[PDB]
Amino acid sequence: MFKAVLFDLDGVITDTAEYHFRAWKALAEEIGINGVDRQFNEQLKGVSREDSLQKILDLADKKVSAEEFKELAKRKNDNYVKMIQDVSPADVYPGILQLLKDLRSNKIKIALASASKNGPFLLERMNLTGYFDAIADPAEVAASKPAPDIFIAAAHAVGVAPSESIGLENSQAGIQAIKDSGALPIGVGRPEDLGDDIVIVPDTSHYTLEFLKEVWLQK
Ligand SMILES: O=P(O)(O)O[C@@H]1O[C@H](CO)[C@@H](O)[C@H](O)[C@H]1O
Ligand code: NA
Repeated sequence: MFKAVLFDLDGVITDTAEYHFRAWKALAEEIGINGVDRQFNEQLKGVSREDSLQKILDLADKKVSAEEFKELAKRKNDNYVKMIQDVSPADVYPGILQLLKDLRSNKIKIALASASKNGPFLLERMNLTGYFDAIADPAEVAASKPAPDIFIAAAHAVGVAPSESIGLENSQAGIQAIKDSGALPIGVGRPEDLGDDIVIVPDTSHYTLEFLKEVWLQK
């Protein structure tokens, strides 16, 4: 049986990927870059703040100073942080609270493997901190998603091998990170976005302990 579940946050625990998209699109349009639509935004899911900004600046082969890069990342983060102040337990996605309670009852470890520095604040907003055995700090890894380091760190933080873990993701970069860690990925979203080669569910209500156990058995 698996011994840990390694959760991404945005698009898995709650709909904060929507707010990252809206904030990055507003920033891009302020500097004259119009290509951040929903399709392009699939490349901005899962990756660090700095890698997200650089992908946007690439779109128009745009060159800003080092000082302006720092200011733009800060502007977008300050906006996003204002948008999430009213997030509450009512915003936890269907099935997720029940899954956390069932994993804990069965002595299965729970860890966060998010590249977002806003992860701890959001788990507090949703009254979920007490369910998590560890939060992997994204600033402590040498290489961010799609590198596997953050999933390896999350498993190690709860005393379990990546090969004895499941990872839950809504991002292209994060599915690749799980694959290269040795853990088993289960995605949530559209196969048109995330691929036809791994197990994908259409919404989070499908993330039951009973479904996870069957996927493990059949891997
Ligand atoms: O700005 P933080 O909240 O630190 O990082 C965020 O991380 C998200 C999840 O990978 C990503 O989709 C965002 O573009 C990025 O700004
Ligand atoms: Na709270």
